[PDB]
Amino acid sequence: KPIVFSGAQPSGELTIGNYMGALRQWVNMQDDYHCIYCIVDQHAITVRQDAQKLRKATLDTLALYLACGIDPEKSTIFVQSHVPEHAQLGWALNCYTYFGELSRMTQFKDKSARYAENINAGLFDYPVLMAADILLYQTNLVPVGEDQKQHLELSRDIAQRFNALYGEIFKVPEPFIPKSGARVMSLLEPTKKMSKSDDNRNNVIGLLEDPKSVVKKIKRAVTDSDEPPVVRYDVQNKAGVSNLLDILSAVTGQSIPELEKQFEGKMYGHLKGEVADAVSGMLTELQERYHRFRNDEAFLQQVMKDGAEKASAHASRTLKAVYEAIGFVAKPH
Amino acid sequence: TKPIVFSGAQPSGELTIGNYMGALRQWVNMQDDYHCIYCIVDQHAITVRQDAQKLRKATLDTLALYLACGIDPEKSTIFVQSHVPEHAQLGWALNCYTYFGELSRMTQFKDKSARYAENINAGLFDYPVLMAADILLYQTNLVPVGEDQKQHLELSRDIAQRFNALYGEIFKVPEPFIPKSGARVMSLLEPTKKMSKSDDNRNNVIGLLEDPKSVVKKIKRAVTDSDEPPVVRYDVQNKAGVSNLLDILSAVTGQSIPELEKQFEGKMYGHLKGEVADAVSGMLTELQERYHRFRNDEAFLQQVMKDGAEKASAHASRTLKAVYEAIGFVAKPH
Ligand SMILES: Nc1ncnc2c1ncn2[C@@H]1O[C@H](COP(=O)(O)OC(=O)[C@@H](N)Cc2c[nH]c3ccccc23)[C@@H](O)[C@H]1O
Ligand SMILES: O=C(O)[C@H]1Cc2c[nH]c3cccc(c23)S1
Repeated sequence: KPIVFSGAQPSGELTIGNYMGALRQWVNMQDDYHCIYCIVDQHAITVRQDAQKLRKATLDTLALYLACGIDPEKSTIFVQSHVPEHAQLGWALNCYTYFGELSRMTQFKDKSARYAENINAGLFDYPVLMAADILLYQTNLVPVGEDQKQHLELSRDIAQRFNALYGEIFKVPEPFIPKSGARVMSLLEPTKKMSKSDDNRNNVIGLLEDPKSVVKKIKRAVTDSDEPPVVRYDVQNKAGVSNLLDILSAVTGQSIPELEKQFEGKMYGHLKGEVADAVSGMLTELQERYHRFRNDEAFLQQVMKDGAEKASAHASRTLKAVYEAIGFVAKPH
Repeated sequence: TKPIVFSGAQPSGELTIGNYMGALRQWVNMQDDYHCIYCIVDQHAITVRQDAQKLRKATLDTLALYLACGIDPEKSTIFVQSHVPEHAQLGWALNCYTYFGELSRMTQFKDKSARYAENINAGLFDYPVLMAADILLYQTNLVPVGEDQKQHLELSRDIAQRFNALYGEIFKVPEPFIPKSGARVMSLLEPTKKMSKSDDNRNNVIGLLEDPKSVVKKIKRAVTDSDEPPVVRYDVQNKAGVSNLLDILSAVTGQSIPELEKQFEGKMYGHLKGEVADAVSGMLTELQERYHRFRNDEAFLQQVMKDGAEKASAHASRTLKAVYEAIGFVAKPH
């Protein structure tokens, strides 16, 4: 049974796209793979932010993942900084990573533009820590979005390079190739995917938005001039309408041919009304689960404590072999 | 509580008399006056590719060399860097408070880049930040280092002040402790070049574990100025070889530079190199007798490492917990 590792940023404002795409897909596969979810608070601090907000967002992310169906009995979920092995292997893998490999990262060069005032060593060194995150757990599979592909490739390079010197210490991870299938596009830019990182929040529906705000953003979702207004799937002529159908279908399960006949003789106004109802209905159940988890501090502590302990048994095993291989004197027990 | 001293050396190569005069001598001298913590920085060592068996042996060699020099485990915390996870942990956190430019301007990074151009790795680049972590973890007041670590030490003051300015007095701002004499021991055949463990010309280098007979031969061959007449006078700029030899003899006898200048009045360089030779030969001979007694007792080495890591961890965890609270990490449930 393959080991899967995902990093969860304790700062991402997750959208319905995240939830009905990757998250829903992985929630349904917790018994097929040994899934590990790691809230990467050590990665987060490469971008400076309020300390209290980072603490709060670490817990928000924990409760949100739980509300989405991550089951801490089936999967391992934990906070990165709670397992010191991440930093430890992070340092040691620096010594097997070329400076040039890090310099050629587009994530570093792109994030240098956005944060030209904090081009800090953490921003530069992020891929090595990522590499350590993955390799500690003998990970077979990493779901990555497009802008993490090069980071995963470095991880595979580091694993192979390290193995070539010392033996099969790490598993070489593979990208998880199949995509969720749900199509959720930006509400004003329906050629671009709805993204949690959009600075234009009116493109997205965040997982915690209330129904009044959902209607606001859906009602302003772009449509087509087509006279008469016809609810028909056409990603090039009627993308906006096609996006609303795709989102509704992702919410309800109804097929696109079913939805077309559902809205036969209906206007663009009612289609948005049905989308908002379906989306807010979905978000209302997620939200009540979120707040039940989120307000239960003892529960969240127990999850964090149990997850870190599960992660640690694997992480320390790998780090022990790493340190033995590199040549350190073992810590006297 | 006494003010805290922290310093480290790599279990790489063979420690030199430069390592002794720039760092190790002051470490011994400070053990009573301050609370001293001394580290074998094996995680720093691996920034230069090392044979794994040699690295493990070098760690034990270095520890026995500390003990031979007079570092006393009942006065000083002595410990191996990789035995205290908090060094790696604070290293990462402080990465996020260090500017890329501060690391690319590092003289040591550039020098090691040219020398290990086949292994210009991120550890070599990130080196100063882990060093910063090594120091700041212990609320360190003083860092006894040679002159070549000054830039590294100054970055760690910058990092500490930068972090404190955001978060309160989490760290002490450390101060360098760099000796007036012997901060930059020079190469015997090229006294304009610092004496370096990695020198391929071994006639430049006095090894602390090297055969005293070979050391005497190298010191007798040390190059000296062409002053006419020869005069044994301390002048590091114009009389580099002679002054370096005066520093070295000073480090063995404890006589001041002016007492040695008065002692060598009417004496020439041949007599000088002879005295330095006999003095260093005596010191290394006694050093190596203590070295082997410590080094051949691996169970003692193991006990020192365990006691030291445990003493170090108590202090490092206390600092790391405060760092984690300040930057906003959820604390690990206990
Ligand atoms: N020719 C010389 N003359 C005088 N002093 C010299 C000479 N060559 C070396 N030194 C000093 O010896 C110490 C050990 O050298 P390292 O190369 O191990 O030094 C190094 O590699 C450090 N980065 C180890 C370290 C890691 N973390 C620390 C924290 C505090 C202090 C030191 C450290 C050093 O003090 C060095 O300045
Ligand atoms: O930015 C992101 O989402 C990445 C954050 C991250 C840190 N460590 C890992 C390991 C696997 C996958 C990811 C990460 S995804």
